[PDB]
Amino acid sequence: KKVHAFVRVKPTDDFAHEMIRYGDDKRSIDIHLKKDIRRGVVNNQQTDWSFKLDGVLHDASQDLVYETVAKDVVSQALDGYNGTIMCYGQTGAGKTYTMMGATENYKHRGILPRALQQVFRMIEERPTHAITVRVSYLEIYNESLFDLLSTLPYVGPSVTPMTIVENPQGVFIKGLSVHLTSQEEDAFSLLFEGETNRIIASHTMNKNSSRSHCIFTIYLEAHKYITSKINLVDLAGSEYINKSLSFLEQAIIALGDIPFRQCKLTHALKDSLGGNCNMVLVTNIYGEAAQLEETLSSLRFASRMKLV
Amino acid sequence: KKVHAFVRVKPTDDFAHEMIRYGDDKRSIDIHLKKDIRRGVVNNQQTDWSFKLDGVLHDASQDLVYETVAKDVVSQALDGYNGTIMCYGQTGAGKTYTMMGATENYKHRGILPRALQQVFRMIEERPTHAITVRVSYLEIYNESLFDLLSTLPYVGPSVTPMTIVENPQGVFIKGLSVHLTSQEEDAFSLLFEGETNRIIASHTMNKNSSRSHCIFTIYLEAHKYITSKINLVDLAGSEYINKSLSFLEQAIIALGDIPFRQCKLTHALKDSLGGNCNMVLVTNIYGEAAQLEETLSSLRFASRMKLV
Amino acid sequence: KKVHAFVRVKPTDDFAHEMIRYGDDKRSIDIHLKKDIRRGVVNNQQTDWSFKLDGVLHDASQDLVYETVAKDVVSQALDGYNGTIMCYGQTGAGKTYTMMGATENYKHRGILPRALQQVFRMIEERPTHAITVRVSYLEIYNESLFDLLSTLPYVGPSVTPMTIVENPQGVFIKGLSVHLTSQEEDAFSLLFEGETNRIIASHTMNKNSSRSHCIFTIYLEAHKYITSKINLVDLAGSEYINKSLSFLEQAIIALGDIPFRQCKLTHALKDSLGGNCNMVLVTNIYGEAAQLEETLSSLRFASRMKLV
Ligand SMILES: Nc1ncnc2c1ncn2[C@@H]1O[C@H](COP(=O)(O)OP(=O)(O)O)[C@@H](O)[C@H]1O
Ligand SMILES: Nc1ncnc2c1ncn2[C@@H]1O[C@H](COP(=O)(O)OP(=O)(O)O)[C@@H](O)[C@H]1O
Ligand SMILES: Nc1ncnc2c1ncn2[C@@H]1O[C@H](COP(=O)(O)OP(=O)(O)O)[C@@H](O)[C@H]1O
Ligand SMILES: [Cl-]
Ligand SMILES: [Cl-]
Ligand SMILES: [Cl-]
Ligand SMILES: [Mg+2]
Ligand SMILES: [Mg+2]
Ligand SMILES: [Mg+2]
Repeated sequence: KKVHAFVRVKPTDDFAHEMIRYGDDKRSIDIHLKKDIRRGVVNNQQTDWSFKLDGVLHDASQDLVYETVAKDVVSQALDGYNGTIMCYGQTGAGKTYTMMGATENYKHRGILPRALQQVFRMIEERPTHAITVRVSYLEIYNESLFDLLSTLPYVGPSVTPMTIVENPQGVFIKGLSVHLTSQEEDAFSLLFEGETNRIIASHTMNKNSSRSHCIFTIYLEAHKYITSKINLVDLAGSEYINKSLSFLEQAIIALGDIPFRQCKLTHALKDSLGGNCNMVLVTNIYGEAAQLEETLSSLRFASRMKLV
Repeated sequence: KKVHAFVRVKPTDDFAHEMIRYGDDKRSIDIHLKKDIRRGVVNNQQTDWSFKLDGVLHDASQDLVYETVAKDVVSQALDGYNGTIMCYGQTGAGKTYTMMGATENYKHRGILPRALQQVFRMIEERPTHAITVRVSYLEIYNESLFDLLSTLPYVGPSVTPMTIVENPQGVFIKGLSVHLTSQEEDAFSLLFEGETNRIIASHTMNKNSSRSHCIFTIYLEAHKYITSKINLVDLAGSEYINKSLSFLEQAIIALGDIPFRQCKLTHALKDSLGGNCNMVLVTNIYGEAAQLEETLSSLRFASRMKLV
Repeated sequence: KKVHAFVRVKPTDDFAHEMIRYGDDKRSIDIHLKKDIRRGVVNNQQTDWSFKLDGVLHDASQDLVYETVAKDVVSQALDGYNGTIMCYGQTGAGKTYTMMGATENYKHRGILPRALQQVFRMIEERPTHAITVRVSYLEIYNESLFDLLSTLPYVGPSVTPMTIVENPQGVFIKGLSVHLTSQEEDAFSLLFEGETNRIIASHTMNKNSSRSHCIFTIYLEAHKYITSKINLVDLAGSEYINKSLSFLEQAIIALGDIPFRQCKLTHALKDSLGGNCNMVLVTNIYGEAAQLEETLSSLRFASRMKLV
């Protein structure tokens, strides 16, 4: 099966025990909101919701998230199948921790570095194959495209103009620099550089990072001549404040039941949505009562993926 | 003299002894087709043709081809004279073997690697000159331009748009990457990379390589301030199936007796045709009877160069 | 104070003692032309002029010029303030010697190499700051833009098209290559490369270098997140032969009392003129009588800066 939707709950000392309930199947989650105090509201409002997804992860290690959501998609990529892993959820819920993780201790590193590590590990198990790895790192902010690995990465589209294009092989970004990474250390160094660059560019350009989408792309070529891309995506916060998410959610509604070019995000991800791609959605949610309404919104989104 | 036309015959256990005859002068070749069996045809059809070119090479070593067709043109380049060496002929006749040669034993390497070797050797004989070498590698396929040394060389013009341009110094390719090669090993590595890339791109883009033109360019700068280019060209098979050859043949007809921009090939080679260039044509022909008609077509083309 | 104007007199065995007089204040210079021999002219013509600038340097060492005109502006740059140092004056007066200096002995090196040296020295005094240095090198000639560090730097705008652009951060040059310099040796090597390239490009493109403007840009990023540029400018000779200077002089007249886009120079330097920049003008003048008229023209220009 090509599309998966998971939920990762953020750990908390103050878990909403009464309001958040995990199914025995480890795939279900039920939300029980507190009844409204207003007499007109309390007897007209739905307070209970049930959701069945591909997996629900709470108090899950980084190692376990990777094994569960990511490992297979990265495996299929060396065989020529495009894979996208996307983190979605409100600001603070755990998207960047899930995708990047701790930048200063191995055990707590996230999906993206483990993906790079797995690619190069896998290349060792295929000694008769000439496997070549390339990377790019793109930020989308307010309908503008930024190259996190460009030669002057703290200045905008005026200097480094980029345009999403399409060909028989998929969707690429004209102007977005593509870097050959011979070994995992080359790929790790570039991930570090682009992350440093992202931070500098947010300060330099007065961007709110909660509103940006970041897409790290691994381009694979192995020769049987095969090519693929793995897209590792940290989305803008879903609390819609960030318009482009609405086109992404609209797209996913359409696929379940599309103007891809209407939005940079949906255009960049066209090949990840319509058909020829292993899509994994990781839905980051708070475990606390005060965020339950945004949590339900995220879970309703997560729940659209089974119909795609 | 600025224009030379040679013929190289491909070696064969089944040579067409009755039908292919080499002149004593080592410059002539005569073709004697078999008479048609049809009564209306046999007494109205020309079966004998004679051709005089600058040299006819049969059962010739790689070392001898280089010394004969290429060596002088590469010499003149360090002195500031542009040089083009072009292989022409039907698919299977020996264009790629003549231009690239054996990629896995020194003795049988072709023109292109020997040219790179000669350039850097010559730089050693000129110790008071600061000589700088740069390279590019371009494939032309079906009126599209591809950079064999680009950062993502298995995707097309959509990502890496290129445009042939002209200035007081000649014709160049905007968007085509140009690589400084400090030593012969840097140039050899890039030739290897672009060749690997060509193969991957043919599989990835479903190109038939018999239909593509490939142009390796050596840009020389030596300081008396001098610049030159050496263009080493492996043309599309001449069996016209490949349209662009017809504009090249038309061009050469015109020069002997021009809309350069009508065709990418003729535009890219504008400076190699009209005037200020040492042009060497190497015409690759089969030695076998079954290919004699295409052989004659190639020799008629080869024979247009003496009038240029 | 943001704008400074200095004068550097070129040393001479034949100094114009009667006609050139230095004020005690080391900031003033007076010019006394020789009376015209024509009866109608001599009693209607001004022969005496006085000028007060920020400093007048005669028989000044390279070390002293740097300390006086440049040192502070380079200091302010690490703190986030943009700085431009510009050499102006007639061909032969000392612009290139002041800005580049002797390329073959340390003591006599000019402003530009000392600036690069000071930047990297200063980075050592700031061990808790991550400071990143980038460079570009641009020649402006006859309204065309050239990249002195491009991949084929002896061919023009046809291959390497560049466009001056503007954003909330200032004015940059789309298409102009930007090079990360990790250490002073990387920056020194690129300065050497671009200078070699400039010379080759002047011969190759038949440029008169007295008519070109050259702008070496140091891009600084330090993290408090700060960015700046230092622009080190060697202008075209002011003997106007070179049109673009007239728009620069017009601009400076306007600021003292603007169509920046009318001229590549003024557009490239927009951020150096209107407001947010530490501008230092170094006015190179001959010490000899035969050049006194061009000297006065330069000093009248130098004198416009105090009103900016
Ligand atoms: N599973 C988790 N375990 C421990 N800490 C987490 C986890 N998920 C998120 N956090 C922490 O919560 C904070 C917010 O997480 P982050 O990934 O930055 O949210 P988002 O990217 O969705 O805005 C971070 O300081 C991070 O350390
Ligand atoms: N002079 C030669 N000596 C030995 N083998 C040759 C020679 N010319 C061509 N060949 C062989 O013939 C085949 C076709 O040659 P190739 O150069 O690929 O043709 P083209 O490029 O014109 O299609 C190759 O396998 C090559 O090894
Ligand atoms: N202060 C100085 N001390 C010694 N020589 C100088 C000085 N200024 C200029 N020169 C010399 O004068 C010549 C012209 O100077 P240059 O800097 O090339 O002029 P410009 O760049 O203004 O045309 C050079 O040969 C240079 O060595
Ligand atoms: Cl963990
Ligand atoms: Cl041989
Ligand atoms: Cl000095
Ligand atoms: Mg985040
Ligand atoms: Mg071939
Ligand atoms: Mg000069």
